[PDB]
Amino acid sequence: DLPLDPLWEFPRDRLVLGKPLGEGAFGQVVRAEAFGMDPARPDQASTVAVKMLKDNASDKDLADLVSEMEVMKLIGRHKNIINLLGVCTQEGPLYVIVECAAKGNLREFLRARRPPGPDLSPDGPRSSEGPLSFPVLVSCAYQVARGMQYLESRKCIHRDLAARNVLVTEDNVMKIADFGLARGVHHIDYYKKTSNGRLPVKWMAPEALFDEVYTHQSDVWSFGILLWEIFTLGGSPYPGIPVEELFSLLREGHRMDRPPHCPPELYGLMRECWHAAPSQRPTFKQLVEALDKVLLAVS
Ligand SMILES: */C=C(/F)C(=O)Nc1cccc(C)c1Nc1ncc(OCc2c(Cl)c(OC)cc(OC)c2Cl)cn1
Repeated sequence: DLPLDPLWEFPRDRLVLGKPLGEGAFGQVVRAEAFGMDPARPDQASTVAVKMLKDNASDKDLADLVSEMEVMKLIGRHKNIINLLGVCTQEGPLYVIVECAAKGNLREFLRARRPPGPDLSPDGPRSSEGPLSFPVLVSCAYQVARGMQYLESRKCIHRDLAARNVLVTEDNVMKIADFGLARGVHHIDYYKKTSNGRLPVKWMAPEALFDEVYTHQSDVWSFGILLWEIFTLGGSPYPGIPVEELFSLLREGHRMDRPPHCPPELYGLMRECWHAAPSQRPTFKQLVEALDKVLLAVS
């Protein structure tokens, strides 16, 4: 019953569905092979991610997916976001086809690449050199800021910006994920813990958590938390603090400590991002420039 949009429509028979990547309120995601995503090379294979509805989805579920699809159409393409590739709306189930990042999300990317602990026996000339270096960590932060700046310019507020919502390509390019999700901000279970132990309330700006107010400056707060995640190499924010305690600590103006092996320049940016007044936090344009200066000084 959905209208045809020839600009984005992709023949569903050119998809070969593969391994499920995840399922939830937002639909289910399946890895797939696509043939001829580039119309110039009709028989060329590529690996993509496909969002679709679940089993006994309701009419609301379909509306939510159609909405996310249209939002992704509207926002357009950028290097540092997960981009819309095509859609399947005709003669069959609704598919939304997007880019698939090979290396997973940034949190797991970092946690899997923490430096060798002294418990490992030295072997060869690089025994203490881990996969992650400071300039690459800074580059990760810079790329996310660039993506958010783009999303900002298209009037998009993410509302959950976190390392888990940043994906990493085969070339270590950062791509912001799920930026067009309806997130039900008027019915958030602040005590909710995910299957992997995440407490999403720990990324919310105070004005969002306490006043249900979101601006781009709310995302800047979240970016500050994400900065902290990066330079703890995928650590969980507010260590050992449960949600009830988080509430009172935030009301008292509590902020996270400077992490180990983190230069003052970057903790400085974190603390700026967590300034109480939204207007006293940097803009994403300012964050891009600030991080670019560090990047150029160390590259
Ligand atoms: C396809 C390979 F790269 C792959 O299997 N990648 C992979 C493997 C494990 C874990 C992750 C996170 C992962 N990457 C990955 N990349 C993209 C992706 O797409 C999800 C998705 C969808 Cl379906 C939509 O549809 C609207 C929007 C969106 O955003 C925007 C994202 Cl991120 C899932 N996983």
